Amino acid sequence: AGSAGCGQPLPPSQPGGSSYGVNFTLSAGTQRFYRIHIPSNYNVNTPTPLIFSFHGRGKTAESQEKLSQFSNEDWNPDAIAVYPQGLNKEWQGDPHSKDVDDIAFTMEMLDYFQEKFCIDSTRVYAAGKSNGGGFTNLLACDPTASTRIAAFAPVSGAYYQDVSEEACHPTTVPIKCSPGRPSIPILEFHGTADKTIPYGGGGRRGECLPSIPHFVREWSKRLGYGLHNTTKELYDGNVQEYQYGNGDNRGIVTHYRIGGLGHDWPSVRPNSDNPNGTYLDATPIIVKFFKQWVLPGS
Ligand SMILES: *[C@@H]1O[C@H](CO)[C@@H](O)[C@H](O)[C@H]1NC(C)=O
Ligand SMILES: *[C@@H]1O[C@H](CO)[C@@H](O)[C@H](O)[C@H]1NC(C)=O
Repeated sequence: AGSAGCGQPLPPSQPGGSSYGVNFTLSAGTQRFYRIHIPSNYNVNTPTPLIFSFHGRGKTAESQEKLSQFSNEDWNPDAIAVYPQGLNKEWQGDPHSKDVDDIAFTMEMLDYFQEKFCIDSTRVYAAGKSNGGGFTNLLACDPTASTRIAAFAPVSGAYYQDVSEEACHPTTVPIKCSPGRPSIPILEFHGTADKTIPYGGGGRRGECLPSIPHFVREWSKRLGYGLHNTTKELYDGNVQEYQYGNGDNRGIVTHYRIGGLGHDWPSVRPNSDNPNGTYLDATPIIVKFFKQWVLPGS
Protein backbone atom coordinates (compact mmCIF):
# COMPACT_ATOMS: atom_id res chain seq x y z
CA ALA A 1 0.00 0.00 0.00
CA GLY A 2 1.62 3.23 -1.32
CA SER A 3 1.62 6.10 1.21
CA ALA A 4 0.33 9.67 0.97
CA GLY A 5 3.80 10.92 -0.11
CA CYS A 6 3.57 9.05 -3.42
CA GLY A 7 3.82 11.62 -6.21
CA GLN A 8 5.75 14.07 -4.03
CA PRO A 9 9.24 15.22 -5.10
CA LEU A 10 12.30 14.34 -3.00
CA PRO A 11 13.31 16.99 -0.40
CA PRO A 12 15.43 19.38 -2.52
CA SER A 13 18.84 18.79 -0.96
CA GLN A 14 18.46 14.99 -1.21
CA PRO A 15 18.36 10.52 -5.15
CA GLY A 16 21.06 7.91 -4.78
CA GLY A 17 23.61 10.07 -2.92
CA SER A 18 25.59 9.79 0.30
CA SER A 19 23.15 9.58 3.21
CA TYR A 20 21.79 12.97 4.43
CA GLY A 21 21.44 14.08 8.06
CA VAL A 22 18.08 15.52 9.20
CA ASN A 23 16.79 17.13 12.39
CA PHE A 24 13.25 16.06 13.31
CA THR A 25 11.22 17.40 16.26
CA LEU A 26 8.68 15.10 17.87
CA SER A 27 5.14 16.26 18.63
CA ALA A 28 5.96 16.60 22.35
CA GLY A 29 9.01 18.66 21.59
CA THR A 30 12.25 16.63 21.70
CA GLN A 31 14.54 17.38 18.74
CA ARG A 32 15.88 14.11 17.29
CA PHE A 33 18.19 13.22 14.38
CA TYR A 34 18.51 10.58 11.65
CA ARG A 35 20.49 9.89 8.50
CA ILE A 36 18.56 8.75 5.43
CA HIS A 37 19.79 6.99 2.29
CA ILE A 38 17.59 7.11 -0.81
CA PRO A 39 18.12 4.20 -3.31
CA SER A 40 19.42 5.35 -6.72
CA ASN A 41 16.38 3.63 -8.37
CA TYR A 42 13.85 5.53 -6.23
CA ASN A 43 10.77 6.63 -8.14
CA VAL A 44 8.28 9.02 -6.49
CA ASN A 45 5.34 6.93 -7.81
CA THR A 46 6.69 3.47 -6.85
CA PRO A 47 5.85 2.14 -3.32
CA THR A 48 9.27 1.74 -1.73
CA PRO A 49 10.38 -0.47 1.21
CA LEU A 50 12.07 1.08 4.25
CA ILE A 51 14.68 -0.23 6.70
CA PHE A 52 15.45 1.26 10.08
CA SER A 53 18.93 0.32 11.33
CA PHE A 54 19.66 1.10 14.99
CA HIS A 55 23.22 1.59 16.28
CA GLY A 56 24.88 -0.06 19.26
CA ARG A 57 25.45 1.64 22.62
CA GLY A 58 28.06 4.41 22.38
CA LYS A 59 27.80 4.41 18.54
CA THR A 60 26.19 6.77 16.03
CA ALA A 61 23.93 6.78 13.01
CA GLU A 62 26.96 7.33 10.75
CA SER A 63 28.96 4.46 12.27
CA GLN A 64 25.89 2.13 12.07
CA GLU A 65 25.45 2.93 8.35
CA LYS A 66 29.06 1.82 7.76
CA LEU A 67 28.66 -1.28 9.93
CA SER A 68 25.26 -2.53 8.70
CA GLN A 69 25.83 -1.62 5.03
CA PHE A 70 22.13 -1.05 4.26
CA SER A 71 23.05 1.86 1.99
CA ASN A 72 25.12 -0.56 -0.11
CA GLU A 73 23.11 -0.85 -3.35
CA ASP A 74 24.62 -4.28 -4.19
CA TRP A 75 23.06 -5.68 -0.97
CA ASN A 76 20.02 -3.38 -0.68
CA PRO A 77 18.95 -2.04 -4.14
CA ASP A 78 15.33 -1.23 -3.27
CA ALA A 79 14.79 0.08 0.29
CA ILE A 80 15.22 3.49 1.82
CA ALA A 81 17.65 3.13 4.73
CA VAL A 82 17.21 5.22 7.86
CA TYR A 83 19.85 5.39 10.62
CA PRO A 84 18.32 7.07 13.70
CA GLN A 85 20.45 8.58 16.43
CA GLY A 86 19.91 7.53 20.03
CA LEU A 87 20.02 10.16 22.77
CA ASN A 88 23.29 9.78 24.73
CA LYS A 89 24.26 7.23 22.03
CA GLU A 90 21.82 4.65 23.46
CA TRP A 91 18.23 3.39 23.08
CA GLN A 92 15.17 2.69 25.16
CA GLY A 93 15.64 -0.62 26.95
CA ASP A 94 19.22 0.10 28.04
CA PRO A 95 19.59 0.28 31.89
CA HIS A 96 20.80 3.89 31.46
CA SER A 97 17.93 5.07 29.16
CA LYS A 98 15.27 6.78 31.30
CA ASP A 99 11.99 8.27 30.09
CA VAL A 100 13.08 8.35 26.44
CA ASP A 101 10.26 7.10 24.21
CA ASP A 102 12.20 5.77 21.21
CA ILE A 103 9.11 3.86 20.04
CA ALA A 104 7.33 7.21 19.62
CA PHE A 105 10.41 8.52 17.78
CA THR A 106 10.29 5.54 15.43
CA MET A 107 6.50 5.77 14.87
CA GLU A 108 6.64 9.56 14.21
CA MET A 109 9.62 9.06 11.86
CA LEU A 110 7.60 6.46 9.94
CA ASP A 111 4.57 8.81 9.77
CA TYR A 112 6.92 11.48 8.38
CA PHE A 113 8.40 9.15 5.74
CA GLN A 114 4.89 8.08 4.63
CA GLU A 115 4.04 11.79 4.18
CA LYS A 116 7.11 12.79 2.17
CA PHE A 117 8.08 9.65 0.23
CA CYS A 118 6.33 6.84 -1.65
CA ILE A 119 6.52 4.21 1.11
CA ASP A 120 5.21 0.69 0.79
CA SER A 121 3.59 0.54 4.22
CA THR A 122 3.58 -3.30 4.07
CA ARG A 123 7.42 -3.37 3.73
CA VAL A 124 8.83 -1.42 6.66
CA TYR A 125 11.57 -3.19 8.56
CA ALA A 126 13.83 -2.80 11.59
CA ALA A 127 17.35 -4.07 12.33
CA GLY A 128 19.93 -3.13 14.92
CA LYS A 129 23.20 -3.96 16.65
CA SER A 130 23.23 -4.73 20.44
CA ASN A 131 21.36 -1.88 22.32
CA GLY A 132 19.86 -1.26 18.85
CA GLY A 133 18.96 -4.96 18.53
CA GLY A 134 17.31 -4.79 21.94
CA PHE A 135 15.40 -1.76 20.63
CA THR A 136 14.49 -3.67 17.48
CA ASN A 137 13.03 -6.36 19.74
CA LEU A 138 11.17 -3.72 21.80
CA LEU A 139 9.49 -2.64 18.55
CA ALA A 140 8.36 -6.25 17.90
CA CYS A 141 7.23 -6.37 21.54
CA ASP A 142 5.15 -3.18 21.32
CA PRO A 143 1.40 -3.58 20.62
CA THR A 144 1.42 -0.69 18.05
CA ALA A 145 4.88 -0.80 16.47
CA SER A 146 4.64 -4.56 15.91
CA THR A 147 1.56 -3.95 13.73
CA ARG A 148 3.35 -1.39 11.53
CA ILE A 149 6.74 -3.06 11.05
CA ALA A 150 6.76 -6.21 8.89
CA ALA A 151 9.90 -7.98 10.15
CA PHE A 152 12.76 -7.63 12.66
CA ALA A 153 16.51 -8.47 12.61
CA PRO A 154 18.36 -7.96 15.93
CA VAL A 155 22.09 -8.53 15.66
CA SER A 156 23.83 -9.40 18.91
CA GLY A 157 20.85 -7.79 20.64
CA ALA A 158 20.73 -6.89 24.35
CA TYR A 159 17.25 -7.89 25.59
CA TYR A 160 17.58 -6.38 29.09
CA GLN A 161 15.03 -7.51 31.66
CA ASP A 162 14.38 -5.49 34.81
CA VAL A 163 15.53 -8.27 37.15
CA SER A 164 18.52 -7.99 39.53
CA GLU A 165 21.76 -9.89 38.77
CA GLU A 166 21.21 -11.99 41.91
CA ALA A 167 17.73 -13.09 40.77
CA CYS A 168 18.83 -13.46 37.11
CA HIS A 169 18.21 -16.95 35.69
CA PRO A 170 18.98 -16.42 31.99
CA THR A 171 17.42 -19.66 30.70
CA THR A 172 14.04 -18.94 32.33
CA VAL A 173 13.86 -15.16 32.96
CA PRO A 174 10.54 -13.71 31.68
CA ILE A 175 10.99 -11.56 28.60
CA LYS A 176 8.60 -8.64 28.69
CA CYS A 177 6.83 -8.59 25.32
CA SER A 178 3.29 -7.83 24.01
CA PRO A 179 3.15 -8.21 20.17
CA GLY A 180 0.00 -6.81 18.56
CA ARG A 181 -0.34 -9.52 15.90
CA PRO A 182 0.55 -13.21 15.35
CA SER A 183 3.38 -14.50 13.17
CA ILE A 184 6.03 -11.86 13.90
CA PRO A 185 9.17 -12.52 11.79
CA ILE A 186 12.38 -12.40 13.84
CA LEU A 187 15.88 -13.01 12.59
CA GLU A 188 18.57 -13.00 15.31
CA PHE A 189 22.34 -13.29 14.82
CA HIS A 190 24.63 -13.98 17.79
CA GLY A 191 28.24 -14.99 18.35
CA THR A 192 29.01 -17.83 20.77
CA ALA A 193 32.13 -15.98 22.10
CA ASP A 194 30.32 -12.70 22.80
CA LYS A 195 31.62 -11.34 26.13
CA THR A 196 29.55 -8.10 26.07
CA ILE A 197 26.10 -9.56 25.51
CA PRO A 198 26.80 -13.28 26.21
CA TYR A 199 25.19 -16.07 24.18
CA GLY A 200 24.27 -17.65 27.55
CA GLY A 201 22.95 -14.38 29.01
CA GLY A 202 23.34 -13.62 32.74
CA GLY A 203 23.74 -10.60 34.98
CA ARG A 204 24.89 -7.40 33.32
CA ARG A 205 25.12 -3.79 34.54
CA GLY A 206 22.70 -4.47 37.43
CA GLU A 207 20.04 -6.13 35.22
CA CYS A 208 19.47 -9.51 33.54
CA LEU A 209 20.04 -10.73 29.97
CA PRO A 210 18.25 -13.87 28.72
CA SER A 211 20.16 -16.70 27.08
CA ILE A 212 19.84 -16.42 23.31
CA PRO A 213 18.27 -19.92 23.00
CA HIS A 214 15.75 -18.76 25.61
CA PHE A 215 15.04 -15.62 23.57
CA VAL A 216 14.64 -17.70 20.40
CA ARG A 217 12.39 -20.27 22.07
CA GLU A 218 10.12 -17.59 23.56
CA TRP A 219 9.55 -16.04 20.10
CA SER A 220 8.93 -19.42 18.46
CA LYS A 221 6.52 -20.47 21.23
CA ARG A 222 4.14 -17.80 19.87
CA LEU A 223 3.81 -19.58 16.50
CA GLY A 224 1.86 -21.98 18.64
CA TYR A 225 -0.03 -24.86 16.99
CA GLY A 226 1.86 -26.68 14.23
CA LEU A 227 5.28 -25.45 15.53
CA HIS A 228 8.28 -27.24 13.95
CA ASN A 229 12.00 -26.46 13.55
CA THR A 230 15.00 -27.42 11.49
CA THR A 231 18.70 -27.00 12.07
CA LYS A 232 21.26 -26.60 9.27
CA GLU A 233 25.06 -26.76 9.56
CA LEU A 234 26.58 -23.98 7.47
CA TYR A 235 30.25 -23.06 6.71
CA ASP A 236 31.56 -26.51 7.50
CA GLY A 237 29.39 -26.47 10.61
CA ASN A 238 30.98 -23.35 12.16
CA VAL A 239 27.50 -21.74 11.82
CA GLN A 240 24.14 -23.23 12.80
CA GLU A 241 20.94 -21.90 11.32
CA TYR A 242 17.81 -22.65 13.31
CA GLN A 243 14.41 -22.09 11.70
CA TYR A 244 11.03 -22.24 13.45
CA GLY A 245 7.67 -22.35 11.71
CA ASN A 246 4.13 -23.79 11.59
CA GLY A 247 1.51 -24.24 8.83
CA ASP A 248 4.06 -23.76 6.04
CA ASN A 249 5.65 -20.51 7.39
CA ARG A 250 9.09 -22.07 7.61
CA GLY A 251 11.75 -19.84 9.21
CA ILE A 252 9.40 -17.08 10.43
CA VAL A 253 11.72 -17.20 13.47
CA THR A 254 15.35 -17.79 12.40
CA HIS A 255 18.53 -17.75 14.45
CA TYR A 256 22.12 -17.89 13.26
CA ARG A 257 24.58 -19.08 15.87
CA ILE A 258 28.09 -18.09 14.77
CA GLY A 259 30.82 -20.21 16.34
CA GLY A 260 33.71 -18.24 17.84
CA LEU A 261 32.32 -14.82 16.86
CA GLY A 262 32.43 -11.99 19.42
CA HIS A 263 30.13 -8.98 19.86
CA ASP A 264 30.19 -8.28 16.16
CA TRP A 265 27.98 -7.45 13.20
CA PRO A 266 28.80 -10.46 10.91
CA SER A 267 30.86 -9.51 7.87
CA VAL A 268 33.29 -11.48 5.71
CA ARG A 269 35.42 -8.30 5.46
CA PRO A 270 36.85 -6.37 8.46
CA ASN A 271 34.40 -3.88 9.99
CA SER A 272 34.48 -1.43 12.89
CA ASP A 273 33.38 -4.20 15.27
CA ASN A 274 35.63 -7.01 14.12
CA PRO A 275 39.04 -6.72 12.38
CA ASN A 276 39.22 -10.35 11.25
CA GLY A 277 35.98 -10.99 9.37
CA THR A 278 33.84 -14.11 9.92
CA TYR A 279 32.09 -16.82 7.87
CA LEU A 280 29.20 -14.79 6.43
CA ASP A 281 27.70 -11.35 5.79
CA ALA A 282 24.54 -10.88 7.87
CA THR A 283 23.21 -7.96 5.84
CA PRO A 284 22.34 -9.81 2.56
CA ILE A 285 20.68 -12.49 4.69
CA ILE A 286 18.65 -9.79 6.53
CA VAL A 287 17.59 -8.12 3.26
CA LYS A 288 16.46 -11.48 1.85
CA PHE A 289 14.58 -12.18 5.11
CA PHE A 290 12.79 -8.81 4.90
CA LYS A 291 11.85 -9.61 1.31
CA GLN A 292 10.26 -12.92 2.48
CA TRP A 293 7.89 -11.25 4.95
CA VAL A 294 5.38 -8.46 4.29
CA LEU A 295 2.96 -6.97 6.73
CA PRO A 296 -0.22 -9.06 6.13
CA GLY A 297 -3.45 -7.31 5.09
CA SER A 298 -5.29 -6.34 8.30
C1 LIG B 1 20.46 20.03 13.85
O1 LIG B 1 20.26 20.79 15.04
C2 LIG B 1 21.47 21.20 15.73
C3 LIG B 1 21.04 22.12 16.84
O2 LIG B 1 20.01 21.52 17.60
C4 LIG B 1 22.45 21.91 14.80
O3 LIG B 1 23.67 22.13 15.49
C5 LIG B 1 22.73 21.02 13.60
O4 LIG B 1 23.67 21.62 12.72
C6 LIG B 1 21.42 20.71 12.88
N1 LIG B 1 21.74 19.89 11.72
C7 LIG B 1 20.96 19.81 10.64
C8 LIG B 1 21.36 18.77 9.63
O5 LIG B 1 19.97 20.53 10.50
C1 LIG C 1 41.18 -11.26 15.51
O1 LIG C 1 42.25 -12.16 15.23
C2 LIG C 1 43.27 -12.20 16.25
C3 LIG C 1 44.36 -13.15 15.78
O2 LIG C 1 45.00 -12.67 14.59
C4 LIG C 1 42.64 -12.66 17.56
O3 LIG C 1 43.63 -12.64 18.57
C5 LIG C 1 41.51 -11.71 17.95
O4 LIG C 1 40.86 -12.21 19.10
C6 LIG C 1 40.48 -11.56 16.84
N1 LIG C 1 39.49 -10.55 17.20
C7 LIG C 1 38.16 -10.70 17.07
C8 LIG C 1 37.31 -9.54 17.52
O5 LIG C 1 37.65 -11.71 16.60
